Amino acid sequence: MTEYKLVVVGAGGVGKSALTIQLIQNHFVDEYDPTIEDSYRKQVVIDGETCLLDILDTAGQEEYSAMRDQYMRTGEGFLCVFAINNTKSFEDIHHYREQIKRVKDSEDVPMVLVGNKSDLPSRTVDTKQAQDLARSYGIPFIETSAKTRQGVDDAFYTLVREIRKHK
Ligand SMILES: Nc1nc2c(ncn2[C@@H]2O[C@H](COP(=O)(O)OP(=O)(O)O)[C@@H](O)[C@H]2O)c(=O)[nH]1
Ligand SMILES: *S(=O)(=O)c1cccc(S(=O)(=O)Nc2cccnn2)c1
Ligand SMILES: [Mg+2]
Repeated sequence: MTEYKLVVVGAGGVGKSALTIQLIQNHFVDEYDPTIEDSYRKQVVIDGETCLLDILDTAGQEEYSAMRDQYMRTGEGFLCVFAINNTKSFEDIHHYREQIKRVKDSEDVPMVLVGNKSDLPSRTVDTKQAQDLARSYGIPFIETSAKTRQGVDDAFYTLVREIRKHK
């Protein structure tokens, strides 16, 4: 079975841990220490093939650490996550893409833009705004809720399929 190295990046609070745990463990977690960086593992079937997902869930104080840097260099695709109710997190997306672009030294990096917390009504970022950003980056945009599981499989599996095609 093929193995895929996925990295989840984005501002503190957007739901990187909730998304990852929802994928891996099938639970919504609403109190997960924001300072914990961890790797997660799950065997999944994608398009009929058993896959092994290894997923790095990132914490803010690790951003410029050497060990992060090793994960980023070996990571094969990246979820860039913001929260649709937090404009600052959407403003931040360029920063995280720019860091990926630098470490990968590539314009050809599998990536998905993720608008999380789509179950919350107090929206501040339009889908059109995110789809325009995603278009400018050459990447897909996927709406997710780690709470309801909307789009969670789609976001991670879409990233895998990009990696698969890339390889
Ligand atoms: N309503 C809602 N809350 C979420 C969602 N994802 C994360 N959260 C909440 O937002 C807060 C931050 O989540 P967390 O996963 O720690 O964000 P991280 O800092 O990016 O890991 C937590 O209180 C979560 O319960 C979501 O899809 N919907
Ligand atoms: S870490 O402890 O070095 C670690 C833990 C689990 C898996 C892996 S890896 O799959 O070898 N690399 C990797 C890169 C990016 C995202 N996830 N895993 C390393
Ligand atoms: Mg977290």
